[PDB]
Amino acid sequence: QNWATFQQKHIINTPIINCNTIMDNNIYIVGGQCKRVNTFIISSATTVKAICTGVINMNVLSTTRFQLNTCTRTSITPRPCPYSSRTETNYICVKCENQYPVHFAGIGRCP
Repeated sequence: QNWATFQQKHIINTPIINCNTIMDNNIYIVGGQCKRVNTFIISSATTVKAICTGVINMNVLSTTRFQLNTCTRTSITPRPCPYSSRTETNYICVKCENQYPVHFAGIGRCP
């Protein structure tokens, strides 16, 4: 991956109720129709860069709360995929390469 394209990876800081117009790009689609969970994170990419600071390859997890903005593919009002936006505490597991979060490990619970 890269720091610029990853800038979108964790920092899709869009305070609007339109998760499609913000993710309108070939970098946000799977092999079917739309993604089941377009989880975005609302926070400065550098604060996330501090929690992933350790070595040139590791696994860390934001235990405090990096406030996430998740648009989950639910149902009703298909356009064609309906999304329910909900913001809350972000306890997630990030991965660090080159010391910057180059990959997302997934949810908070990590090994």
